[PDB]
Amino acid sequence: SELDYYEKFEEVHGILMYKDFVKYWDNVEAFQARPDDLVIATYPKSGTTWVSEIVYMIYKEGDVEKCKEDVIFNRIPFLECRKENLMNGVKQLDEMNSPRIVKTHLPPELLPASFWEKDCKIIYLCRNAKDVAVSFYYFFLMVAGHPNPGSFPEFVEKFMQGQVPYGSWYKHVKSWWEKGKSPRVLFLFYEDLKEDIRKEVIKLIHFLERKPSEELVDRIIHHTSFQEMKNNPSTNYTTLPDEIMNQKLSPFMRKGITGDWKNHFTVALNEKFDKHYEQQMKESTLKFRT
Amino acid sequence: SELDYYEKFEEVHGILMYKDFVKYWDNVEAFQARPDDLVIATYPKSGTTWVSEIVYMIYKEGDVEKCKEDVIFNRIPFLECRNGVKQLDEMNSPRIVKTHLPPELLPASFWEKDCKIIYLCRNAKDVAVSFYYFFLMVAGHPNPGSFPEFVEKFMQGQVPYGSWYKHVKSWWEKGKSPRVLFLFYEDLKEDIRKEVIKLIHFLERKPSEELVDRIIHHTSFQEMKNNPSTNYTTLPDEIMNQKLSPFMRKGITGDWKNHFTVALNEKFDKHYEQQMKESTLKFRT
Ligand SMILES: Nc1ncnc2c1ncn2[C@@H]1O[C@H](COP(=O)(O)O)[C@@H](OP(=O)(O)O)[C@H]1O
Ligand SMILES: Nc1ncnc2c1ncn2[C@@H]1O[C@H](COP(=O)(O)O)[C@@H](OP(=O)(O)O)[C@H]1O
Ligand SMILES: Oc1c(Cl)cc(-c2cc(Cl)c(O)c(Cl)c2)cc1Cl
Ligand SMILES: Oc1c(Cl)cc(-c2cc(Cl)c(O)c(Cl)c2)cc1Cl
Repeated sequence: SELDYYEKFEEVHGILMYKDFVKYWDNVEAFQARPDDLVIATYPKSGTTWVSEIVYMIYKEGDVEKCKEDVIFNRIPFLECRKENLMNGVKQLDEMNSPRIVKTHLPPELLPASFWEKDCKIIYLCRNAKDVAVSFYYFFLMVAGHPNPGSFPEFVEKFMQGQVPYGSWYKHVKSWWEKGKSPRVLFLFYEDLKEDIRKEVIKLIHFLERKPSEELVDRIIHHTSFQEMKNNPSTNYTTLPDEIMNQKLSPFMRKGITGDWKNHFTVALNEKFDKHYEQQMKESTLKFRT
Repeated sequence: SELDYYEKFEEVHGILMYKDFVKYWDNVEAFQARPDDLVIATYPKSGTTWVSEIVYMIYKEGDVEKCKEDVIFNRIPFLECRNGVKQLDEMNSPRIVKTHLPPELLPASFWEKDCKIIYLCRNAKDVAVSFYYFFLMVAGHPNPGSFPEFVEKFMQGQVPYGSWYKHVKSWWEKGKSPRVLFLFYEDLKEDIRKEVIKLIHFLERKPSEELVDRIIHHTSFQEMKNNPSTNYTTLPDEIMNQKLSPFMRKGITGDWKNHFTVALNEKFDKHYEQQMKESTLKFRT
């Protein structure tokens, strides 16, 4: 197992990362942003795809047709993603006409300097740690490039130690929470989108300086609902071959709820996790709902 | 598959039972008890072996050498198992009888002769875990399915010997009588000395520090786990594949926390309340 992780991951700037990405990190380091670039940042499996489609719809005034012109991972390039010449986020962005929407899972400390220098707006989305752990576990099982996660308890231990891609979820959300105090960095919660999607959609429309009409909001709401996105080949990653994403084992649009952790954490693992969580987050005003 | 699951079982008087036992059930119901017979009754996986060895040691005044003259399932016949009835019929008194039968199904002869009975119960969650591994390792059992699936079966009493809830509630009522000693696995775990002394007095034996000392040492989990007379290792893998899961598995209280998800635990507790809130019987998980 530890050997598996050693083969699959490597650190960059002290953060564990997919080895393929690290090989060409210089391209990420020197990435050139544009003033109107919009960054969507998240710790893995926090609802990136969901908010990305909401944002894309807002950019297209809710035109569903314009949102299916290409798959989501081509419409919204994954900044640091690189797999030799098979996948290249920086290349996709470089050739992309503005306004560009950039997806990234990088903690603030690793975001390319250009983005800060150009004062680009950023939307950060987070989700409670327990549900993120469950979602990430299945991701490890379905997606190529990951070591065997082993049992759920084993995987959760590594999660608690930040020994997974992008490092510590705890440090990730806390660092972005600080950046979120800024007006140009909108800090959102997955659970808030679940509880009152209308409120969050209207919040996003205003953040992006667009006009919130009843018709636009309505289109966004049903189009970005879990069931619709799960069936939408543009947003469900099903165009990817099984060797890349084996959705037969687990679909990308898995369950889309808050609280699935209760179906995976044993009572003992939950007790241990909560204790560790409290130590990690006690000194923070950031509060999540499970 | 439900079909494959129940193919291994057959109901007898309302409770699911190992098909082989049922074939000879008339012999069980017609069993002839003796006045000095001692019955050790338990729902499966509640510590039967543990309390059986404690009782045997008391009968043998703590003579460890005597407790190893034969394997436990021969020293203390499993009444309804088949050949328990034969072993008992051919055994000299005083006889110690092991059984997992609810009080309503205990052979009439035992009640008619007013035999002493020791009943041992354990919290439902830990019993479910212990029983789950028993299914995986013991022949005669179908695939228990996933743990959540097995727990569902357990809650519905769709396992050998039926409803744990009805089993413990009925025996609790019988336990009100001074003739039926009602014990808890958790009590043996928390203060074995207290329970051993209680057992010695119940069995009208003279307690001594030596006797108590010997029993406590001899009946510890580690000792019994390594003792071939009590760990069921003499049975071939075909009968009991302990490579999959040993009979003497963990011997603790609370292992349920390592198996029940938060969701399953919540569902189980809700169901538990509906089944037990009217009983004065109180546990500890
Ligand atoms: N429209 C939507 N509504 C709710 N959850 C959604 C969603 N689109 C994606 N998700 C969930 O977001 C997670 C994927 O996150 P990301 O896009 O950051 O990789 C998955 O969580 P689950 O695995 O818990 O179902 C997925 O089901
Ligand atoms: N001396 C001892 N101390 C504690 N637990 C014991 C024990 N001997 C057996 N057990 C436990 O009693 C259970 C078997 O019960 P029975 O004899 O009725 O079939 C097993 O529980 P676990 O599976 O939880 O470990 C087993 O480990
Ligand atoms: O959000 C994502 C994260 Cl964190 C990682 C990958 C991802 C997918 C494949 Cl197939 C890989 O080989 C690697 Cl190294 C990363 C994809 C997405 Cl969409
Ligand atoms: O306590 C026990 C219970 Cl409930 C069942 C068996 C048991 C063991 C085997 Cl190998 C079988 O084929 C059957 Cl049908 C029951 C053994 C013990 Cl010791």
